[PDB]
Amino acid sequence: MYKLVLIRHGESTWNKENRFTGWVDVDLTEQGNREARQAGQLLKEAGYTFDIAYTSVLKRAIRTLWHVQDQMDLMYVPVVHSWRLNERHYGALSGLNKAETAAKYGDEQVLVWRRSYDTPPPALEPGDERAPYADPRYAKVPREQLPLTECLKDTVARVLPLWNESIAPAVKAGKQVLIAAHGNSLRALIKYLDGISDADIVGLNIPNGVPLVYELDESLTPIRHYYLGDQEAIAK
Repeated sequence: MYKLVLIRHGESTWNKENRFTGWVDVDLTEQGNREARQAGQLLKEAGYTFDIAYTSVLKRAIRTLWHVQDQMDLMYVPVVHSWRLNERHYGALSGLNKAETAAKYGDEQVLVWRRSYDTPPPALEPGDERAPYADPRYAKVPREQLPLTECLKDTVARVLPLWNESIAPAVKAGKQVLIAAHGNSLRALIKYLDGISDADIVGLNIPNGVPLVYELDESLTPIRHYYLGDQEAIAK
């Protein structure tokens, strides 16, 4: 049996401001900081440890990991930062207020932008300042693999190679893995691990700052999964 722990980052500045974020590298709020710190304290209190962590190149996730490492006294473990765990790319929606966007385009339209498994939001223009081509985080990613927008299907396709090439081998090698990432990149892993349908996966919401534990068998198939902490509070 193996355990894999996942954690979604806590509140970001743009979560606070109700702005679509995607690949924009916004930071945590004080609240997001404390949620990270509390996840760490939960893991520590439950006696979890980790040999390695995986995170995105986005500091809201990485800072969340840092807080967890700090609270667990695991600041020395190897950390793999991969663009592959990035939040779903929100295209030209990135930075827009979500309430305002709905007002403008209607709930229906925005539903498709938010939830359509296979149809992405409107893309950035290539020359947009938000585009990823000049960003040192992505200097080594082939230009054609860099998104100007993504649907969850794209996000799944981009996440899974990191699982197959690096995380799965880690887990099989006996390493206790923490993955600190984002709502959609975690949704993508969960979709894969639990065989969730294209149809059902857009329904799964993952709470911020709550460790999500997967027990995996020898074939890396889930036996079960659970959140750590206050079940009643979580459920609410």
